[PDB]
Amino acid sequence: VPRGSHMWIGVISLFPEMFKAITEFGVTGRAVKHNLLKVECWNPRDFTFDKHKTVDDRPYGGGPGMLMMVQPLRDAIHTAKAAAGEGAKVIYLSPQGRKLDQGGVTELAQNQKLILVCGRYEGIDERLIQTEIDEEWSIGDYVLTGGELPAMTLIDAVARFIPGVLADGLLDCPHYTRPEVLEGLTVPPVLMSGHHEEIRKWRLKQSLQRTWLRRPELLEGLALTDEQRKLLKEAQAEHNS
Amino acid sequence: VPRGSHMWIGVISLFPEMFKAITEFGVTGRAVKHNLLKVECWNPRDFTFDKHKTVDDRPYGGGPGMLMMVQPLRDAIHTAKAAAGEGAKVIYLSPQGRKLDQGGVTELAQNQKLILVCGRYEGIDERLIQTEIDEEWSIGDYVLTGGELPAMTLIDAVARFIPGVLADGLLDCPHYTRPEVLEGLTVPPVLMSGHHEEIRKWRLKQSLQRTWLRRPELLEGLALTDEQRKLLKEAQAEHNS
Ligand SMILES: Nc1ncnc2c1ncn2[C@@H]1O[C@H](CO)[C@@H](O)[C@H]1O
Ligand SMILES: Nc1ncnc2c1ncn2[C@@H]1O[C@H](CO)[C@@H](O)[C@H]1O
Repeated sequence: VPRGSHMWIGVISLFPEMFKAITEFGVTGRAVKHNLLKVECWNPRDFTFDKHKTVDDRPYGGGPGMLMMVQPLRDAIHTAKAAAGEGAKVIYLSPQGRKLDQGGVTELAQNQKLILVCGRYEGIDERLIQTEIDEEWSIGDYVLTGGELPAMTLIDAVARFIPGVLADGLLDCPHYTRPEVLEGLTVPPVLMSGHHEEIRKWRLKQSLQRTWLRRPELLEGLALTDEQRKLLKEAQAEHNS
Repeated sequence: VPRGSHMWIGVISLFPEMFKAITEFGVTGRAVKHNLLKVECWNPRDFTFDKHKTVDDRPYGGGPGMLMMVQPLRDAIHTAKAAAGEGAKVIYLSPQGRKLDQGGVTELAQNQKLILVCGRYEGIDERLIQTEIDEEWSIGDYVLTGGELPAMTLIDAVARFIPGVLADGLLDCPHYTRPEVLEGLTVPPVLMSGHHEEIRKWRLKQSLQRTWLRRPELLEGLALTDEQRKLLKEAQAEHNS
């Protein structure tokens, strides 16, 4: 199985078993079994030395909640970097990071090795971010209970760009399958015509219309081709009239 | 255990076992064990009648990829709705949906029952979205291999708003814990002062500064209090000088 552009992802997490969600199911799972993608985990808890294996600590300045204990976390990260070798970008998932989007995903997919730091509690010591982290990334403007889901969201997204694992700046067009009529709703005839060029145009027009109606801001960031400007103008006219 | 505002989430997915990621670990896992949150899954595969339990189908109009087979998917959804009863908002996760953000999460947390439809392959028939789905939500402007992660991201986010499970429009302030000095980096003295009012102000100022430097757009959507306008002006002056 062509492993040309395989990708290696190191993960620091208090709950390594969560990653089975992507390593044991669907396309990512097959990607892993086929060695196109490799996810390796290290758990801070294994780096503790106290009897109760404490992985959290109190924050200076008081306040609700806890933080990840520095020592065990720091040791796990160092161990991960040693295993990844040179040329491994370390990422910390958090809401204060760069907001992930398609463009950001493709950039991340350029890396052959990545180490993802998943925090729990209120996060991690600001100083570790300065001394151990290369970049902070957020999957969205919302707060989660841990960095695992965000980490898995990032892995899943980049995995699609790995050759062998498997829009145009616009939203997807509507998709249809059997049956021809579903609760009175029929499949658009053009899709049944077999006319590939018309089908291409119809789908592109739908994407433009749909993007225009639901996410107009996305259109400003685009430099439309003459064909796209025409199809868009058409959809808007049909929508107005 | 006060189950006052418990929440019920129905899930339609070809990979129910993925949800263990949130039902068996951390705060969401404890929330589930304590009955504050209940996640119930239905798998389309169980609703197939052919020998090979086929859950995908070809899209009309040709094109790469497949779609979820309508019949098994439709049947699972109907079964889920019957179990949820009246007053259950059905959500389909997809990039064409409303982009999730803190505000959207709080709105979703108002619901006592939710049914999340997770697609695989290229998604689901456009017509099912019109006849079975109430709202489409996206966790971000990036494409994933399935709706499970997005579904779990949504559940995790709303779960935090359920009383008993556990920012200000601004990014979080930096957090610190032991030790006082880490690789030459010392904890900001104010945090060690014990002066709660100064600590409050210092954190608020950091959030304003941090939000201003990393995500200035987030500030335009805010109507700052006099205190916040003062602290922000201060941070910008200190940053300039
Ligand atoms: N939207 C998000 N994107 C990335 N990481 C997040 C997000 N929300 C919370 N986290 C991380 O989960 C942990 C607990 O909040 C912290 O490490 C925090 O940075
Ligand atoms: N960013 C996203 N948010 C929500 N659902 C998504 C996202 N990306 C892909 N999906 C869903 O995963 C499945 C395969 O793309 C489809 O149901 C699709 O809508």
